[PDB]
Amino acid sequence: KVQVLDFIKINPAGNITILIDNFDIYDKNIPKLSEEIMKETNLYAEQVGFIKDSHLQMMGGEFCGNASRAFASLLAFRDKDFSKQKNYNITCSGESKVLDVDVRNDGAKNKFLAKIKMPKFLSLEEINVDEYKLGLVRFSGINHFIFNIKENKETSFENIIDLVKKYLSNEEYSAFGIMFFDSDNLSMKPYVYVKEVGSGVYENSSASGTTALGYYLKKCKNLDRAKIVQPNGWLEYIIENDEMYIDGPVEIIAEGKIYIGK
Amino acid sequence: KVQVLDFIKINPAGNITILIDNFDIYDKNIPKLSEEIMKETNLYAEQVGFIKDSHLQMMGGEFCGNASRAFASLLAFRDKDFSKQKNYNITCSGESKVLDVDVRNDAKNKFLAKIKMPKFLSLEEINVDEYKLGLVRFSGINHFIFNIKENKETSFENIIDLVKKYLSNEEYSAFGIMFFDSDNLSMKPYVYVKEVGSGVYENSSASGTTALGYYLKKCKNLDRAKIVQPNGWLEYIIENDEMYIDGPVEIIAEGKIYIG
Repeated sequence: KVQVLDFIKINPAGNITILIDNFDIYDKNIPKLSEEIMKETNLYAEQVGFIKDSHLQMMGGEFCGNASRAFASLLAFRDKDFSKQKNYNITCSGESKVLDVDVRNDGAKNKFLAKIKMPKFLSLEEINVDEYKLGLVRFSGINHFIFNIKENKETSFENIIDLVKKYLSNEEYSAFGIMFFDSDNLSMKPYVYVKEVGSGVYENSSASGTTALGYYLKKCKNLDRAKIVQPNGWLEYIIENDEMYIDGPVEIIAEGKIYIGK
Repeated sequence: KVQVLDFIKINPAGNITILIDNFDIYDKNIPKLSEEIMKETNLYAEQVGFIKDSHLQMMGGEFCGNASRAFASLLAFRDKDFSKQKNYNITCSGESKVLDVDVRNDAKNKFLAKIKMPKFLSLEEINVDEYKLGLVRFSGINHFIFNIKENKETSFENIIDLVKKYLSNEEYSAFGIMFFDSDNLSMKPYVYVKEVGSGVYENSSASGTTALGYYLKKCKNLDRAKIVQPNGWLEYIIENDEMYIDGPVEIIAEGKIYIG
């Protein structure tokens, strides 16, 4: 049997997102479904969501700032009343608060700029393990470590990953991120690890990571706003009225039907 | 039936230690016995350790720099070859490495004992809520550092409830909070054990004094300082990438104790 699903492919700052539509968000087939979708042998993406009215049910039931930005940019794309700017109220899995996204046109009708209010950090640390100084911005769900390659000495990105892993060996964590940060170019190579899957992936973008880097830059350099270049995209962290926002580009790539093997 | 044990009550920097001599260090009743000895209705102590030939076995198999300092000062007290200084190589539970203690005279029952202390795993500076806390993490304990003067007005209990919140997601056996006064270079060591669900403001803490020493080496580049504690004082000394604790030890009493 062949399953046909409405899809929208989107590039939110490089974190490619497939947004399935007109589907049951509670379907237990969501995880395996999104798994086959994301393959390079299929509609290749880095995140998969499931739209319904104004709610975004991610594949993992978690909150994603980029997939939420992609979603809000779809409403504008599909809203006949949208002109050049509009605020779109949306809800997202893993976030009880209603998210008000400021969606602006970025030139074309498929290009957008989406500013979303990102969760607040629980704590901000500066750990000194081994011979390296590392940042840490603990969140509800993700621990985001920072690594100023410049301030630190020579090392493989792998070494800093095994060092952070050994650091959390006594800490019940489900996933951590490490932001290998270059201060000369304000660039950042986000990395993420998960225990359940037991692997690591270098991502093209990271809304939450950019938030972490922003928190660590406001404490260490008093930068309230800046654009963070990332592998295949860029984001901008914004601290206004003691609150964190992420702004960045969003491009509607494709629209149509996908054929999955049940 | 009543147990008769030989005891030496000592005052290591205020961390009252009863050392029980001529006893099976492998006895499984040691826990209960120590519990009963430490009561204020009995001999009274903050730590209890049992002694074989140059070996010191804590009640909980832990390492205690102060109790080990007391043990070394006892050997000097009972050694007629001891003068203004002698080095005694002792061992302590929870620490395989042999420990060279520099025991000196301070009276015949007053001493000064310098012992090498465990190395830290990582040093940090958390910024949770609106507080800046230091955190030195050792093997088995995590010593927080709360600079009262550099932080804002707060209750001690507040910082305790806060630190607990920080470790909610972390698996730990116990944590100490070194409430630090930068002006007088004094601190009020506190210690919580989730394994026993209770907190105690100690008269002194050796491990805590190393934590603050590590924290003061990174922040102010201080190698050695005297840290006054509620009822005692210890001196941390960092030399050649090693941590030491010096301080006063007084032999209080010798004799026999009776336990049922």
